[PDB]
Amino acid sequence: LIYTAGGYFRQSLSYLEAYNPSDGTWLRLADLQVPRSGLAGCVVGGLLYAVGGRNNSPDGNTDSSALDCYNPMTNQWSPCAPMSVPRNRIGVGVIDGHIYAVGGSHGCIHHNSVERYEPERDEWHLVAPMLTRRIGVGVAVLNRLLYAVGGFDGTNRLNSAECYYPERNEWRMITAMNTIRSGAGVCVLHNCIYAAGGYDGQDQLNSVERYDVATATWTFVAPMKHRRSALGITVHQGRIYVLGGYDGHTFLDSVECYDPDTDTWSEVTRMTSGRSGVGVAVTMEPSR
Repeated sequence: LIYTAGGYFRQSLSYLEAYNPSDGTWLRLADLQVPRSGLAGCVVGGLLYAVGGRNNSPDGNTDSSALDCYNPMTNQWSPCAPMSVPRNRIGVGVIDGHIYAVGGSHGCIHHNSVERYEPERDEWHLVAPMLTRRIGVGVAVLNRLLYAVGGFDGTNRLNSAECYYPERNEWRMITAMNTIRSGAGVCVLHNCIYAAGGYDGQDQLNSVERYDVATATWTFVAPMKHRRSALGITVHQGRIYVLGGYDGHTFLDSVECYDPDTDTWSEVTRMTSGRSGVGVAVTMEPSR
């Protein structure tokens, strides 16, 4: 199933819901312990992690350093050790069973720092910081290298991208995207990095471009039906899914699906309520 955690609909949401692309159903699961938007989701060892974010609430607002883990076999959340700093609008990626937390904001601080979680020790450790401060950064892993794509440095939105080598502990700039994007959905499909949608400081975007490492080139592909920033994104059975987001007017419930064999997007479902800033990942369905 496609799990979506948290999000924003005028307050940090707690929803954890899972979409069955076969059934069409949305399954409503255990709430996050704390409402959070701007978080990321990922899966390690079959467990779903919710990382960072911010609790926007009618009584206060606080960025989050939390890491929490959801087990589909118990339908229970458990806390993990937190990150060194709160990271709203974070990006994450998984290499070798470790979670890399990238960028994000804490109040006025626009992070370039990066840190790594080891589930088997429940420990975070800082690694080399990015060349660039990036809030709303998109993150993907391809051939065990970590890519940070786009974002917002506090002043400018970014089309730059850079690549982290885990065993050299160093970041190297790569070719920039065609389009400036913060809050894009970035994922890896087949053998390439996709960056979908986002915000360039003027418009929400529906364009989608993909990076080929062999040619070190970004190429524009089939754009989405709906412009959207702060969308969620994941890959399920060889297809990209994009969830919700904000189009400048509305918090969308639209979910679109990219078929790479035909280069086409189609709308496949609606979330139960519109929201932006979700964490999304794919794992084995929960135990009836």
